[PDB]
Amino acid sequence: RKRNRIPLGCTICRKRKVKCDKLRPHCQQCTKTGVAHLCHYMEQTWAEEAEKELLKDNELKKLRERVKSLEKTLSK
Amino acid sequence: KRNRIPLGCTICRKRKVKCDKLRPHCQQCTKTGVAHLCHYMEQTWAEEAEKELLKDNELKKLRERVKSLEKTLS
DNA sequence: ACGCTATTATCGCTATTAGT
DNA sequence: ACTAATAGCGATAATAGCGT
Ligand SMILES: [Zn+2]
Ligand SMILES: [Zn+2]
Ligand SMILES: [Zn+2]
Ligand SMILES: [Zn+2]
Ligand SMILES: [Zn+2]
Repeated sequence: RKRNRIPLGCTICRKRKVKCDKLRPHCQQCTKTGVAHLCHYMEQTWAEEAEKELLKDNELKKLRERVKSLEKTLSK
Repeated sequence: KRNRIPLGCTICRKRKVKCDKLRPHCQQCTKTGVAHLCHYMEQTWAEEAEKELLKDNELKKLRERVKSLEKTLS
C-alpha cells in the first residue's frame, strides 16, 4: 500500500512510539531524553525520501572513491 | 522483558550521578576532568538517525578534502 | 561509593485513518 | 469491506541518582 501521508511527529518519537509535542527545531521529547541533535521531521513522502537516500548514498560512495584516487596520486 | 538502554553517559552511570546529558560530552564529567571519555550508549530507535548523521558529516568532510587535494595537486 | 525504590521509558495492544 | 499504516496509551520492567 502507498504512503501518501507525511507524519507530523518527529522520526524518533515515531520509532519510540510516544506522543510528540512536535515543537521545532526539535521537540521537547527528544530534548528531554538528550537526543535533540537527532530530532527531525519528514518533509516528503516515504517514497521520495527513499529515493533521496539512495541518491545520497551513491553520491557519498563515489566521493570516497574519488578521494582515495586523489590521495593515492599525492604520493604515488 | 524489555530492552531498556541507559540514556546518560557511561561514567555518570558508573558513578550513579545525574547526567546533564549534554553532547558530545556532559558537564558532569567535564567538571571531573574526563570530558573526552564521555560517550552514550546506542539506542536502537536512534540507529537510523545516527547512521544518517554520520553520512552527512562524512559527505561534508569529503567535499572539503576533495577540494583541498585538488589544490595540493597544483 | 552505592544500596534501593521513586522516577521513567518500552512495546504489546487498542483506535483510527485511509489504500484498493 | 478488508486490513496495511499510523498514533501513541500505559502497566510495569528497569534504570535513575538521592541520600546514608
Ligand atoms: Zn518528537
Ligand atoms: Zn524529536
Ligand atoms: Zn554524564
Ligand atoms: Zn571529545
Ligand atoms: Zn559524561
